[PDB]
Amino acid sequence: ELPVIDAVTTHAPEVPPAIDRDYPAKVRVKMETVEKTMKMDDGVEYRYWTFDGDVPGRMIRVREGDTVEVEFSNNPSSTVPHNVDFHAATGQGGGAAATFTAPGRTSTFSFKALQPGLYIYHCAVAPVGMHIANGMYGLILVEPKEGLPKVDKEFYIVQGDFYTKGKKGAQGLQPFDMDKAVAEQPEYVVFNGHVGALTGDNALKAKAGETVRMYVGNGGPNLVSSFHVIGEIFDKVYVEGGKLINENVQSTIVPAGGSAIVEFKVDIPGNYTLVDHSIFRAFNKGALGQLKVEGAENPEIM
Amino acid sequence: ELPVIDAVTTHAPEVPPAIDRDYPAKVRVKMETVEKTMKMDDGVEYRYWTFDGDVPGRMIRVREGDTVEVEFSNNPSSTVPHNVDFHAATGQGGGAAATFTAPGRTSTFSFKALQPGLYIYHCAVAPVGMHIANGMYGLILVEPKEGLPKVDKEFYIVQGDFYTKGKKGAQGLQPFDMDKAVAEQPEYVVFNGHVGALTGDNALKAKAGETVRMYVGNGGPNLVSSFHVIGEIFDKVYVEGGKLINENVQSTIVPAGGSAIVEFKVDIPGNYTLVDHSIFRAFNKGALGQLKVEGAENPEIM
Amino acid sequence: ELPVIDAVTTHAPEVPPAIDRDYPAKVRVKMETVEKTMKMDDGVEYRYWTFDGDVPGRMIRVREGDTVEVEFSNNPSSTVPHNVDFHAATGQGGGAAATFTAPGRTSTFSFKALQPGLYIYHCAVAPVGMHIANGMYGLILVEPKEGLPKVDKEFYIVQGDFYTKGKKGAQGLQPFDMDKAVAEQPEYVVFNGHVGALTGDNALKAKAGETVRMYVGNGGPNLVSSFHVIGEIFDKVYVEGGKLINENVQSTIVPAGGSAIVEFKVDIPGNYTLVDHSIFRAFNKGALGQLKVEGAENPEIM
Ligand SMILES: [Cu+2]
Ligand SMILES: [Cu+2]
Ligand SMILES: [Cu+2]
Ligand SMILES: [Cu+2]
Ligand SMILES: [Cu+2]
Ligand SMILES: [Cu+2]
Repeated sequence: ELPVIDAVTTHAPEVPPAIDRDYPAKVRVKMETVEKTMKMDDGVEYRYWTFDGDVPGRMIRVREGDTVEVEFSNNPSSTVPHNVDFHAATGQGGGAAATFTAPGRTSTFSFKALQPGLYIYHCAVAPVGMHIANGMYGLILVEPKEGLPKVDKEFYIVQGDFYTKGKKGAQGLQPFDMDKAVAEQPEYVVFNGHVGALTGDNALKAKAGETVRMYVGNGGPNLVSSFHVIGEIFDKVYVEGGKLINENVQSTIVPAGGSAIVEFKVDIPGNYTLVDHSIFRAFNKGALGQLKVEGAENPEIM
Repeated sequence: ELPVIDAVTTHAPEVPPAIDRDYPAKVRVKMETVEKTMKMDDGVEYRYWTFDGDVPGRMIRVREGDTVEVEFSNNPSSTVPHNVDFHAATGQGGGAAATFTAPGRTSTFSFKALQPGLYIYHCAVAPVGMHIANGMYGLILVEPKEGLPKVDKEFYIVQGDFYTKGKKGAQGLQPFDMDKAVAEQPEYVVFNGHVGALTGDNALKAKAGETVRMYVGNGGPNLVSSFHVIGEIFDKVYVEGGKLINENVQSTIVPAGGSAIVEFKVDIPGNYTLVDHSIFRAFNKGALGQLKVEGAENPEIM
Repeated sequence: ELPVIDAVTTHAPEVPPAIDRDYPAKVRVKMETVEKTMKMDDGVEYRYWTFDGDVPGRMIRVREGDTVEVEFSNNPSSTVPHNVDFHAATGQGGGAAATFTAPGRTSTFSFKALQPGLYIYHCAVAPVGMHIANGMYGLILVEPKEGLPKVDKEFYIVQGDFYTKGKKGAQGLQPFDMDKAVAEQPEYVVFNGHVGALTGDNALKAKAGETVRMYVGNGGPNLVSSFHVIGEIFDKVYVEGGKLINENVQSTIVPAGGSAIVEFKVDIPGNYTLVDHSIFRAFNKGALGQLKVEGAENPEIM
């Protein structure tokens, strides 16, 4: 009946420890859905619907072949039901039916992680687009039996497009705007739920010489990302999050509800900024993050 | 001088029989273009321009090296000329020049299927975007000499974006809207020409344990699909319809005027819904289909 | 120390000579940024911001391991600063910081081309989107140590979306429109800076039987291209400009700020038109180019 393991799920930029076991296990994951008002941008508030308090949800890391047992709780203060659809799960709605949880209630269910990959998980309660648009999406990494190559640093990044009634910058609590959502005209396109979530004081950090791996998800609802890191090149790209590996790519497409894994070695100090290369989203809508690399200067490289 | 064979072209969800011959042949295909009003959605009618009566056109299945002889007929009642551009054909407009057919006339021409792959074919009469937008696109599968691996079930799925004058839901006969087409703002995004074409009573059917292959095309005119099947994972993906094969992909990009071949084994009963994961298209514009899988329950999977 | 070779850069359709050396070198490149008014379309003028007088900039061709020394000059008549971010360069802004050049000034800096590939380079002065949108982008091809396979013809093609205040066709000098840029609603989508740049008398030329390679870039700012050549099929596609090679692809995605290398043999005479298969961009917004192939007819093909 498999060894029991309490999963270590991480809040985002952080990734759980690499899997140091070579046998299947039942991994217990606890998830709670809570609705809360937070800052989208300076002076701009939004009513986010979250998985564990923020956007994206906590990253789950398991091994191919594991049984994932989820204890799904919908906070008592929630105003609507919530559930979870794991793209990593095979079967009815990816777990949506089994995890339909009204406020103040807890659901439990398990699924076997049959295939390795970087999968998006999100709420699938009607209206599906609204539950996703309000921030209910995260990533679950299903490692191959053999595991992934060691890397110096790992980051959890999820892009998403938000639809605000007021336009970008309008002060105050901004409601979700269904019409802009349907027309695919977001006001904010950000990494990890807020403008600046991965910038300024919250910038990611690495040291010169380190090999960096970024687990990049795209919660959508609607946009497709042309992911790029200014100042660097992708040594490796797990195309669309699958087994296929591309090399020397400057910018990759991350499908809606899809992902990608990028790896690059940062050999020289400086500030590298992650962006959706559909450029105006980055410099006008918030799809901008920073990777600060400390260390010492090599004039030969630049 | 090559044996002559009358091809079997199927209406959509269905795929023609796998090629059971290991020698080149001249495959005779008969195509007719007919304009007709049909139901886009409940109470919503649209004037479709079709290849053989519906959207998409009939799927053609040939073998690499075959000579495809097309007898192209434009129905007497058509109001405009029609032709066909096969992405599988090498040469002037992919056959567009040779197949320019006025109403009540018949054209004939042949081309050699030089390269294996899943190719889109569509009308290319000016204005090209309008002819495509009204539904004139289908898929031609060109099998490799050695043929494709046996599979239990095969489905013909083609996504397309439609531009209606009224907004989604507006009752009555809705005219094509050029302005929305140019701005890439469709009202309907559907699989196989109509909302629900592959859902409800028209849902695709398979049995638990069967390996399923879906020939997925994207007629456009403008959108790019983040194809995904809720509840399942792609075991194999012929990237962009070519020779390259990816594995364990949750969601793939299907280029405009492009395709993809996805294969997955359905091991547990239930309802799986195909969607464009640019989510609002699926739950708000119609890009939603269903694969009903009967059989017996495996709790170990979920 | 390394040898010093002056680089041979080319204006677009043309590609520099293949690298005929098997040792590292310091390649001197001279670039000048000049702002000038040119014809976007018949009767339509636009104030382009360019790298060396046109869009795209001159193509640079170097070898993996080379040190690229850039003498960057901002023409005295320019009204704003300009710099360059090479996606091929590893380090601070891809050279943006070191190349920030006010009008009438010259900057110099060097970087080591560590990785092979087809890279986009563009201006990164605030506001970044505007500098890119006005035409400041080009390609730098970094050949692998071993070099790329010989081909009969090579073409330099870069797609880009332009945001005009007036709508497509509006006569006169059309100003950049920030609002359309942010909403990702371009008026013109073209290959090589202007409508018709690669068509009519400016059509690309090849002879029947020749193997053709196209270095395709996508300067954006915002669109993603579903690159396709009507009448032909891609024998090889360097996926997203990386090492990975796909085959028998009808249409590939070229990411914003990304690229692709496509190779195909043109075996039969005729006119082949390159397009963004998000069709309305091609036939309504200008994303249309032509490849005129000379030679002699083969009815066995079509
Ligand atoms: Cu929810
Ligand atoms: Cu860039
Ligand atoms: Cu999903
Ligand atoms: Cu037509
Ligand atoms: Cu086409
Ligand atoms: Cu500039």
